This record gives sequence, C-alpha cells and structure tokens, in this order.
Amino acid sequence: PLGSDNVPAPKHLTLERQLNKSVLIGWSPPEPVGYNLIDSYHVYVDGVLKVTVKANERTRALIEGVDSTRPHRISVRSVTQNRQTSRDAACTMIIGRDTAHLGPSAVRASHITCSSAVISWLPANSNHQHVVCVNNVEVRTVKPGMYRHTITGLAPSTQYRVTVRAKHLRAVPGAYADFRTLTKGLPDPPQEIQLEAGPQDGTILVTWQPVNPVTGYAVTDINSPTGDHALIDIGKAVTIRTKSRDSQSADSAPI
Repeated sequence: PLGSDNVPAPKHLTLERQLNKSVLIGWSPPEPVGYNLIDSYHVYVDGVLKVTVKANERTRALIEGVDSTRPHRISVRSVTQNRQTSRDAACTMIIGRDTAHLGPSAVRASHITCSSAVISWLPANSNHQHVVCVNNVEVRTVKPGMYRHTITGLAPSTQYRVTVRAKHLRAVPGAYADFRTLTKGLPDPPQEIQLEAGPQDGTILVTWQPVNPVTGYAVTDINSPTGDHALIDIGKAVTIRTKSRDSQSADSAPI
C-alpha cells in the first residue's frame, strides 16, 4: 500500500540545496538483501509523489513546487519490479522553519502480548539512531533507517509508557505511547468503549472493539464473540467484560 517492511530502503537522505520554491536532495542505494531488489525510486513531499529516478541514474533529484516558507517532510521509497515499495519512515527527513530539533512522532504500540510489544515510530530524520525507552528505562538503541522494534521483558496486564528519541548525528525531543500488556491466564476486556443515545428515547447504544476461545460479552449479555454493541431499554458510565470458555475477563476502561 504505502510501503512494506521487506523492501530494503534508501539511506543517507540529504538536503543539498534549498531554493525559494525548490529543493535539491541526494541519497544512497539500499543494501541488497537477496530479494525485492530495487528497480526505481519514488520521491515524496508531504506524501505526494513528485519525481521518479530510475535505478541506473544518479541518486539525486531536483524537486519543484516546494515552498521555502512552509515546513515539509521529504521521503524516498525503493520500488521493486513487482512495484512493491519501502516505507517512508525508513528514508525521511523534515526541512523548513527550524525543524532541526524536531524528533520522532506517531509512536505506536502493536502486536501486544502479555510480555512484549512491537514499537513503531516516524523519525524526523532517518539518518539518526533512535533510543527506545520503557517507563524511563533505555531498553534499546536502534540503527538509522530502523523505525520498529520489539520490546520484551514486560509483565502481563501492566501499563507501559514508551518514548523514542533521536541521538545526535556525528558527521563521517520525542513522543510517547501508552499501552497495557495482555493478561496471562484470563481473557482480556474489550477496548474502544463508547456510548451514545440509541434511536429511540430511553435507549442507549454502547459499542466496543471485539477482542479478536472468546464466547461473547457482558455489560445485558451478548453471547457472540464478534458482537460489538448492545442497545438496552433503561425501563425494561458502566463497563464491559469479555466472557470466555470458563471465565470472564477483568473490566475494561469506563467511559
């Protein structure tokens, strides 16, 4: 879609000159990995494709229509013959204003288990090393071009705040994410609980994200594992519980 982890990505993205409404950039080819070998490059500015450089050209580009007064994110993607690409976060940099001190953004936790999580981010400049911190503990320093890292050593059903920061580049600030680990022996409560008034007066519609040996849910009881809502008539700020084969999860976050 907008990139794949398999495809090796360009390195050493460089702003070589800045003009009033144009910029000249350079980069280096990706390391070969044996598969998904690179066929052409795609240059993006704030997500819009601007120039295509073929494999046997020089790895430089002059990008027109780039205003000097505004900040910008420039990124380069490797394109294979099957048209698979690398992700922007592997070869990206921000220019403009006084952006040299901006750090990573869009820090996200995914593939969460009871003891681990995959941490992703968008660097401000992918030539920098990045440091992953869990609850203010440095757990890993990650090489340039890397925008994902699995953290381990976590305890189940526990809250974690992870931050990512760029260590300064030697010539040749950061965001955070909150998440909770899964529960070891018992089901997990649903997330993304919301509530609103139903169609008719005196009814409310509570919704939640299905868990994805889950039986169903309880708020009055829903006995399908895929159910994502309940509508009750009050006449005839609460939590939901995931029910499973012999037990019910702890309660979710109230709304």
